[PDB]
Amino acid sequence: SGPVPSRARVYTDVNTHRPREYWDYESHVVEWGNQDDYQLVRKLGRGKYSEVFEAINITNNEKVVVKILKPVKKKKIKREIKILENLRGGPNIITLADIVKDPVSRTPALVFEHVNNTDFKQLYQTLTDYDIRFYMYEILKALDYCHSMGIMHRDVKPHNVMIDHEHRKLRLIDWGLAEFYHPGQEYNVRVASRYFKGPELLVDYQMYDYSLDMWSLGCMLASMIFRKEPFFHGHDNYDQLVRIAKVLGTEDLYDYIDKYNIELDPRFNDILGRHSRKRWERFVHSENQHLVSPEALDFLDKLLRYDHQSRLTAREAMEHPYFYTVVK
Ligand SMILES: NCCCCn1cc(CCn2nc3c(Br)c(Br)c(Br)c(Br)c3n2)nn1
Repeated sequence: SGPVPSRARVYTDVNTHRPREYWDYESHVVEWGNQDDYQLVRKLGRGKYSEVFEAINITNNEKVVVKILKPVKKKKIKREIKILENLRGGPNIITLADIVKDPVSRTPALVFEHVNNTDFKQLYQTLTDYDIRFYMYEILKALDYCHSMGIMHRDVKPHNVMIDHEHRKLRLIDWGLAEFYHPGQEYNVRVASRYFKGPELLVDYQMYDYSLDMWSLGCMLASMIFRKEPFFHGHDNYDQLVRIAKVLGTEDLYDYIDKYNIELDPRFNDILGRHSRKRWERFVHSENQHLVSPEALDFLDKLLRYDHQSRLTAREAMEHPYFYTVVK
């Protein structure tokens, strides 16, 4: 037979009318800067692809963040670089300050604007209902920009969202898994963190689009307004889909895979079972009710849907009554 193809309902042909130089990152030419301008202060942490350091730009005494990449495909590095430069200056998008050669690692090092960030561990215990709506709207501005620029993040999660709660500044970071959207193109389903993987990734559907980020955003919103991080807490990719099925039901899951003619992994036969769709009021209790509103539930409901085409776009989401309270 063969799976039914899909198209993004918005920003479908953005890259089709861009010059090749815009999306052809394999032929991109990296403009190298001087590594001597930066002095490593302290090690912020290590990722699976890089090491992150706090540093100082000794040419202007400004504080910066250095991302020393570990040896990976050259094509992947130029992808992150080209994407960062294309999205440079956009709303709440992290600013790529410079690109330098690290003398030790012998790999590129990405220099970013510094953000006085508080970890989301202590932060999500201090956010009011207003704070949640505000930061959700700030993220949407970032997602809508990169989606309009024809770019697909594929790793939206609290860790990739820097927040300076003092000056109320937000920055969407880590565009190493980001990609250009081309209509009809199959992508790698092995993206994003497990808890934020969309159903399309879990059922191995490759022709996805910008709406993947909207599911991830929905997972974040659900964890924040219900005080349950993460909302969908599976121990693996297979159990992850089951956790989702226990809330959204299995009947809408089959409709989803029948529509796109997707065959489910046969190992789901002994673990999925049958589940009704639950109402969102179920997860509301006296400890989080102050963060919950009818508008919140309706907005969340329109984000968390099996069908990636029936999800709210970033632009649509910004029009939702949930953000009427937000000061603009
Ligand atoms: N392969 C994953 C890369 C990140 C690993 N990592 C970093 C940290 C410390 C927290 N942190 N990371 C920041 C990054 Br990346 C930027 Br850009 C900026 Br600006 C700030 Br502020 C960051 N803070 N733990 N694991």
